[PDB]
Amino acid sequence: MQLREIRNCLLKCISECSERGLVYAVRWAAEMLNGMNPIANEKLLEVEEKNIYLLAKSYFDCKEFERAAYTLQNCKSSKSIFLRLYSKYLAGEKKSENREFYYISEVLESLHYQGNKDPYLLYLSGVVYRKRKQDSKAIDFLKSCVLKAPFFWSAWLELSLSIDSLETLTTVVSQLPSTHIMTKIFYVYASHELHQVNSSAYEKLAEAEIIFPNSRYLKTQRALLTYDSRFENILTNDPAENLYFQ
Amino acid sequence: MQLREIRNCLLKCISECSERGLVYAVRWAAEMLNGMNPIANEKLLEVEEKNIYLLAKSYFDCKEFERAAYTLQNCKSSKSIFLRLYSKYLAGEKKSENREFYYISEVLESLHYQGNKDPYLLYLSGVVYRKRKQDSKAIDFLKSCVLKAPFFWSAWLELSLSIDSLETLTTVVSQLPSTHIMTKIFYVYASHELHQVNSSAYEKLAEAEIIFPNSRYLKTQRALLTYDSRFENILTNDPAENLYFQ
Ligand SMILES: [Hg+2]
Ligand SMILES: [Hg+2]
Ligand SMILES: [Hg+2]
Ligand SMILES: [Hg+2]
Ligand SMILES: [Hg+2]
Ligand SMILES: [Hg+2]
Repeated sequence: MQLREIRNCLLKCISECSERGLVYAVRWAAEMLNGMNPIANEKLLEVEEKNIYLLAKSYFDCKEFERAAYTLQNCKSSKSIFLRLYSKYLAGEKKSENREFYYISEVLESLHYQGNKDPYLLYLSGVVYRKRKQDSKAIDFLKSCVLKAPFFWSAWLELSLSIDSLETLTTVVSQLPSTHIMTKIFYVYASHELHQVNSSAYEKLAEAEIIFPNSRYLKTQRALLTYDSRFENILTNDPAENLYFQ
Repeated sequence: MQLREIRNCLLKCISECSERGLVYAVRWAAEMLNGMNPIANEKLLEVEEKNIYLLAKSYFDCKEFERAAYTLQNCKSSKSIFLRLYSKYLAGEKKSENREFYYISEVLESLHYQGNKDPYLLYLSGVVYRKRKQDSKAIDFLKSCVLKAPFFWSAWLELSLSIDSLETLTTVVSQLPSTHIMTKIFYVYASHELHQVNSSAYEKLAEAEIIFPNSRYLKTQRALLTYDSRFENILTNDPAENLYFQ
């Protein structure tokens, strides 16, 4: 066998196993790949860190969050840094069930000061500030995240949870591209989550259904807005499920 | 926005979020993708099922194994069938903590009779027969799996657990490509797992270390073979960790 053939076979294993949920085979292959003799700023850094990132993500997928974080201790790409902090955050929360929280906040603030604008890090800064009850800051980070990654649902959801009134909701929406379908979807979600649904929400929802006529998510939104106007029954689901928290 | 642009943006979200472990954003994007108007035998079937597979895998990654299985109820590619059965198997085991076990065995046997030779299904048949204590059958399926997918670690591990003597171990190894590095690695693992380590195991291990000199896995194997001849100390780790069961 050629070295490059072995590498390629391990890499194809990783892909086929991760697609099928076989996280232990992925972890083993990633360990072996990393054990071989070694063979714009961000993209280069991601290529350089690719093997070590694969190993850290395999641990993360086995729920080894401490080990994933430690694996990434030397890495510098924004992708690596995100997984490292998100690992630390989940490992701190596993153990709560958060000693790591202040640490994560400081790393994120240094990153901001340095001028990092990676949308996944901006999302974690958002989550951190919301949890510190710093809502104005949370909103400003999450808006910056969804401007860059408008199809990233979890940022829009955290944005909605950072917003405490329809007035604040209309202020934020006034700063987002009003034509963009995700802005429309967010508006519907956040109006319902605030329980302040007017006519515009129904209009926006009808627009989103033209593009996604059979979405389980939008069907739920429609059922919720229908209850708002006042087999499965949406009222008998856990509301955490209907709100997409679970 | 073009329809194809929206689709492409959702697909790029899925990739970037799944790489970072953001399973909830992936599930939302997969639901939306599947809600759009719709737009050798196996490869074709995988292309056809690709969207629905993405949705089922997103549920599987959120630990929604029943829902993943139900999502795949109409699918026919071997990849889809594997995830469906593996979901059912994990959902049956979650609930044990297995009503699904007999059902999975029957689907796998029909598949075998039909002449399916997908190595991931052959692995699940292996796991099923081993658990029925049908070791000869387990071995025959797992050998067929690793002949097709020799870098798939979990099949080699299940093969080792199906083997109860060095004599059976030497019978099986006599049927595998003796030159192939994974055969060598398996031999080392299975000899230690049997506690029947002779000189050949040390030889095979030394050969594997030429290619993977810094593998965490092989370092552990070396420490274990060293204990066999009789910072971290391998004797104080959980043996389930050292044996790669966890
Ligand atoms: Hg290969
Ligand atoms: Hg593989
Ligand atoms: Hg690194
Ligand atoms: Hg996009
Ligand atoms: Hg995205
Ligand atoms: Hg299907």
